[PDB]
Formats: sequence, C-alpha cells, structure tokens
Amino acid sequence: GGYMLGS
Amino acid sequence: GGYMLGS
Amino acid sequence: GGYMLGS
Amino acid sequence: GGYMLGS
Amino acid sequence: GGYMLGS
Amino acid sequence: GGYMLGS
Amino acid sequence: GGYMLGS
Amino acid sequence: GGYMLGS
Amino acid sequence: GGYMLGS
Amino acid sequence: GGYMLGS
Repeated sequence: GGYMLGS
Repeated sequence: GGYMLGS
Repeated sequence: GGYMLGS
Repeated sequence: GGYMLGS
Repeated sequence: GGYMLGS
Repeated sequence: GGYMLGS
Repeated sequence: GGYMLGS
Repeated sequence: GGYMLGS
Repeated sequence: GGYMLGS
Repeated sequence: GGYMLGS
C-alpha cells in the first residue's frame, strides 16, 4: 500500500 | 499547505 | 517504494 | 497517474 | 501560493 | 515522469 | 501530461 | 483526466 | 514491507 | 531496502 496527505 | 505521498 | 514531500 | 492541486 | 503535481 | 510546481 | 497557467 | 480553472 | 509515519 | 526520514 501507500499513503497521501495534503492540506 | 503542503503534501506528503509515500509507498 | 519511495516518498515525496512538498510545501 | 493523476493530479494534485492545493492553494 | 500553492502547489501543483501531476504524473 | 511528471511535474511538480510550488510557489 | 502538462500544465498551463496565465493571468 | 485533467482540470481547468478560470476567473 | 509497509510504512510508518509519526508526527 | 527502504527509507528512513526524521526531522
């Protein structure tokens, strides 16, 4: 899997 | 803001 | 994998 | 692929 | 300001 | 490939 | 892909 | 896909 | 494999 | 292999 975070 | 992506 | 971070 | 935009 | 990413 | 822009 | 920005 | 924004 | 993030 | 980042 993996991940993505943002603002 | 900003961002972070990873696997 | 790998990673990417930015602002 | 894709796109990410933030402001 | 902000950010734009595409792949 | 792709692109990344920030300001 | 690619991008275009203008004012 | 893609995107278009304008004012 | 996997990922671990903390802040 | 892999990666480790800290700040």
